[PDB]
Amino acid sequence: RPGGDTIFGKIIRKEIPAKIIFEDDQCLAFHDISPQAPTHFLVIPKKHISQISAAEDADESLLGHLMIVGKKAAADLGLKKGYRMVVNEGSDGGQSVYHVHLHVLGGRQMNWPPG
Amino acid sequence: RPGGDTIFGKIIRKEIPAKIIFEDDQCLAFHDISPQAPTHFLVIPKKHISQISAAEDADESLLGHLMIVGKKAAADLGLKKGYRMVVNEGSDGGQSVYHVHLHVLGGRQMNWPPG
Ligand SMILES: Nc1ncnc2c1ncn2[C@@H]1O[C@H](CO)[C@@H](O)[C@H]1O
Ligand SMILES: Nc1ncnc2c1ncn2[C@@H]1O[C@H](CO)[C@@H](O)[C@H]1O
Ligand code: NA
Ligand code: NA
Repeated sequence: RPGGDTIFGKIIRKEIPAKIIFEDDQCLAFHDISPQAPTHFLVIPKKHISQISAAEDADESLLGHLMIVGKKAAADLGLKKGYRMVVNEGSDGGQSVYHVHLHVLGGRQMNWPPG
Repeated sequence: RPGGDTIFGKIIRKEIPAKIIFEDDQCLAFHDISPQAPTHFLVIPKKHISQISAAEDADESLLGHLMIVGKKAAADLGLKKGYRMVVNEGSDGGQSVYHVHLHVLGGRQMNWPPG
C-alpha cells in the first residue's frame, strides 16, 4: 500500500533493507546496488509516483525536496568536487523501476554526453 | 541584475536570443546549442541560483517546477518513449555555466552509465 508495488515500495516499507543514508518524512536516500561511480545513491519519495511524466503540479515541492536531500547527502558523503543528478523517464530514459528515483553520482569526473 | 551574470542571465534578459519553447514567470526552457540527442533542451530558473549545491530549502518548489516544465516541454516536443533529466554540479558534474540548469534529453535510447 504506502510506498507502492515496486522494488522501491519494499525498500520504503523496510521489508528489505537498503543502505540508508538519509530519511525524513518525505523521502529516503540509499546507496545504489549497481554503482556507476565511487559514490552513487538514489533519493526516492515515500509517495508512489510512477515516473516523472506522471508527477502533478502539486508534487513540485516534493520533487525539489529530492534534489535538496541529494545535495545534503552528497555533502555528507564528501562530494566536494561535485556530482551529477539524473532522473530517467521511460524506455528511452533507461527507467527500469516505475517509482520515481533521483540518481546522484560523484567521486569521479562525469563525462559527456550523459549516456 | 535579474537573471545574474552568466550566459544564461543574458538569455533570461533577452539580450541574446535562444530558441525558447516554454516561458512562464518562474523559468525558461530553450534548446541547447550543443545538442547531445535529437531533442536536447535546458530548463532554467529566472532566479539566479549558481548551482544546485547553493540552492536553499525555500527553493524546493522552484526546483521541482523545472522538472514539471521539462515534462511538459518533452511532451510538446513528442518524447513519447521517454527522456533523461540531468543536473550537473561543479567540476566533477561537468558544470560549465554557474546558473542552475536542467538538461532534458530524448529522441534516442539513453545509455548507462550517464557519463
Ligand atoms: N535493492 C536495491 N537497492 C538499491 N538499489 C537498487 C535495488 N534494486 C535496484 N536498484 C537500483 O535501482 C536503480 C533503478 O534506476 C538502478 O541504478 C539499480 O541498480
Ligand atoms: N547561448 C546558448 N544557448 C543555448 N545553450 C547554450 C548556450 N550556451 C551554452 N549552452 C549550453 O549550456 C549547457 C551548459 O551545461 C551546455 O549543454 C551548452 O551547450
Ligand atoms: Na549535509
Ligand atoms: Na505539454
